[PDB]
Amino acid sequence: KSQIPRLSAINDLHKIWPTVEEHGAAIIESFLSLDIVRRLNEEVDPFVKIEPIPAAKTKDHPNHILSTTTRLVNVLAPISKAYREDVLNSKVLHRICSDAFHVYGDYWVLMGAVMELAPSNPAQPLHRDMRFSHPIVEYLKPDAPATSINFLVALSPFTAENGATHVILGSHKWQNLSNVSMDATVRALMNPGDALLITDSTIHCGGAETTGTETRRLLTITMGISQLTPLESNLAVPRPVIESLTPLAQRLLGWASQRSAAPRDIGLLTIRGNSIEKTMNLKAEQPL
Amino acid sequence: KSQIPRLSAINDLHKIWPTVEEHGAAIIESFLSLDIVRRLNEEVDPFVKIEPIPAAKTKDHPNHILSTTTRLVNVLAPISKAYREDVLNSKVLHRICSDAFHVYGDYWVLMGAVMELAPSNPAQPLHRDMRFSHPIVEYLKPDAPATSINFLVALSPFTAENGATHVILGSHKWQNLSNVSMDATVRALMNPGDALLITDSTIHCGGAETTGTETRRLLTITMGISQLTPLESNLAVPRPVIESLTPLAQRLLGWASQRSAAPRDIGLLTIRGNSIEKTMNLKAEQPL
Ligand SMILES: CN1C(=O)c2ccccc2NC(=O)[C@@H]1Cc1ccccc1
Ligand SMILES: CN1C(=O)c2ccccc2NC(=O)[C@@H]1Cc1ccccc1
Ligand SMILES: O=C(O)CCC(=O)C(=O)O
Ligand SMILES: O=C(O)CCC(=O)C(=O)O
Ligand code: NI
Ligand code: NI
Repeated sequence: KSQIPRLSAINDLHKIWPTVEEHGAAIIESFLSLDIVRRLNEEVDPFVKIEPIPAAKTKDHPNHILSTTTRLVNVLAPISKAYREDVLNSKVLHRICSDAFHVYGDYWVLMGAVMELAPSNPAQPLHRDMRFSHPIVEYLKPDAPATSINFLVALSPFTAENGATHVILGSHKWQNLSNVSMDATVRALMNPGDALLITDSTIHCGGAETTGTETRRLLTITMGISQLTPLESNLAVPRPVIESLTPLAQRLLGWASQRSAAPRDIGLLTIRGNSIEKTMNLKAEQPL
Repeated sequence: KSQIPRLSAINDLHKIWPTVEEHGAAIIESFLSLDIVRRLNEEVDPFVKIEPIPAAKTKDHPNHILSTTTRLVNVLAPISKAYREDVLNSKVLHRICSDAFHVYGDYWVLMGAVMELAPSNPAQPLHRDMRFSHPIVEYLKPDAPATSINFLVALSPFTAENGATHVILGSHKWQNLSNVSMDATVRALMNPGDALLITDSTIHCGGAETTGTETRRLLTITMGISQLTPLESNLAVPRPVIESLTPLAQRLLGWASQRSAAPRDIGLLTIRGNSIEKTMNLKAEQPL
């Protein structure tokens, strides 16, 4: 069976989205630099350590899906300078997203999360994303362009033995799922900073951690059209932090109005014909 | 041709959504009381008067669709006590919305707007709503349940001569639009407080104002699944105003997290497994 196509973030940029469109997955080598990965890891470290189980009794929105050996931390903008500056303004991310979502219009972050899998974490069942938050997606026609995509960025090594992600190539075009099996999968073997890019229709799963010693970490960035509601809110992020961001990063976090691709677009999150940012006196790129 | 079915808000409540599901439209008689209509009108009056043309050069999100004789005012919560208290907590509205959207989960306000049409306002072209903001909707399968609905509430009389809304009954099920004509329409003749309820697939239009003297006004409430982004933002509404509202009204305006209907729903607009309202210390029902 054919492996996941691998591409350069530096040279093959225009080829990334067409590759995913065809195969349902691609590995973007050095999507983030080792320096960005280092700072990201340092900044999120304590928040991963304090995170309780996904379905903790203290939560009003528990995640009953994820294993007890998974820790997921979202709303990263207030935690991580590297995320809010470097990741949210990534030239590579934005080229891919504009390639993917031009039919629909503006896109934003549905969820940016660090996931850490403890040693001996079991394999997830094969799945498509978005089914526990956006039931609407299952009612889209088969030829509808993908309305979200997921960048799974390695923040530590992804190996066969430590639970590297499985994907089924071509499964983004599957209508009948009688042939879903781990037999049909290939692995996303990745170094820190590499990214596995999949669509919301790509069948995939986290792999089994089999060493009992290694802790695998990733940054999952689900980017989606601004017509779909994010999984996470940035409504409680302090205004000083938001005002430190670029206008583009503000838009990605829902601190700006949005536009569809319709010729005479009337807009999303508008206030009597004016934008959020105009109405609220919203500054940008103001150092903290 | 058969007229738009008319129903009581008081007696026929359970029949309203099934009627719209079958015919694509229904008139809800006395949806709002004359007292609510009176207060609504009084409170929005000055904001309608100051509203510039839909595509005013001062706007960064101009509406190039609506006629120059249309005035539309959205984000009504800060303007109108009657809207934020009586309309947003309407028992009738909430029964209909929960009937309509149970397959998907929580619903919220995509836009609540007062529209005032000046004398001699021309008929709008026949259309479906949502095509200038949510291109995603056109890619839904034909049998997908409606993802938004629109309550067109008369705030003044709707007559044949003053431009009462036209609808084509059954047009919510049309795939081929070769037979779209004003010949196929019937009128929503309504007294103040009556509501025309349509789906996002119902073909309809504003009528021609032919008297040259009458000013027609309506309250349009587009309710949609919480998975779709609103046309309007309440992000700039003062916290005292938001904290005066019921928890249900807060949710409708995007000042709460949301849930899908998936068995083990993971939620929308969540903050690390917790809701907006829990995270932000959000009070409710605090008098202004
Ligand atoms: C449930 N679930 C998440 O929580 C998740 C986590 C990170 C990024 C995306 C994301 N979206 C999802 O739909 C997944 C789906 C899933 C996960 C494990 C096992 C079965 C299904
Ligand atoms: C453009 N447009 C609005 O502005 C509008 C106004 C009030 C409530 C819903 C709404 N949504 C829409 O999609 C309509 C569509 C339309 C209007 C006039 C002529 C052709 C098409
Ligand atoms: O652990 C992984 O590599 C995949 C995680 C995933 O697909 C998910 O949680 O949705
Ligand atoms: O004017 C009316 O009654 C209908 C208005 C309408 O359909 C619209 O603006 O979308
Ligand atoms: Ni997944
Ligand atoms: Ni309309």
